[PDB]
Amino acid sequence: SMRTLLIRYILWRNDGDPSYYNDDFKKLILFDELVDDDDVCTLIKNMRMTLSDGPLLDRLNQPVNNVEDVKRMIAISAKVARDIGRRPEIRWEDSFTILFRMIEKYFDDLMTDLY
Amino acid sequence: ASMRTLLIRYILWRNDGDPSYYNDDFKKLILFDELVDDDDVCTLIKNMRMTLSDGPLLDRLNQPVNNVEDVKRMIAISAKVARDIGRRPEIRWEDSFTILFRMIEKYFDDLMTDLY
Repeated sequence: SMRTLLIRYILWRNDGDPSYYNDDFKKLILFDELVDDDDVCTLIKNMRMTLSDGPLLDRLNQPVNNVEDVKRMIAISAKVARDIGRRPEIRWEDSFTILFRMIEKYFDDLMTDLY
Repeated sequence: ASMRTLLIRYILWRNDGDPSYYNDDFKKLILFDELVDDDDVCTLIKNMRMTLSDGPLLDRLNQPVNNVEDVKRMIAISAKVARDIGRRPEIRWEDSFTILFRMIEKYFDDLMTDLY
């Protein structure tokens, strides 16, 4: 389940808790190269995020046409999740709804690329 | 501590049973399983009219959520339902967690008091 893997991965990028580290995350961390750290606060402002939002990727109005675009969206989710801080108000369910709507069609292409 | 992150991690682990995703943070949550009989679970699943692409749809159960003890039952139902529906990729966890957190978030403070 790419749903299960990606939820676990983003939540771990958010809290950085080493007791929730998993080897399954290693190939996902490599996608970080697709996003510059210095653009993160720009991506956050473009998604008009409040303190109670996770990544709201649909608000970037960037197309998802292929597996490379999925990797970028995962990378944006990871770095945003990283920089917004370990905060209880974050409505992760809304963030994952948006993410999976945008990328689920390419789950097949993603699993081929990972494995 | 985010009850959202703990509970997502906990239910996903009750769904796949993957021992590399076990965490000690789950021990106190496992004890809530006593609030739900294994024999009732298939009945709760049928009542929620769940398809293969549904996680727990707790709002369909017509059960009351008025205190922290009721939250513990809802978490326990989530766990045993997540357990019995199988490790299937089509499960729309985001919809399931939306319903769960809508139902229980107001009691997060009472929950964290009971856990700690």
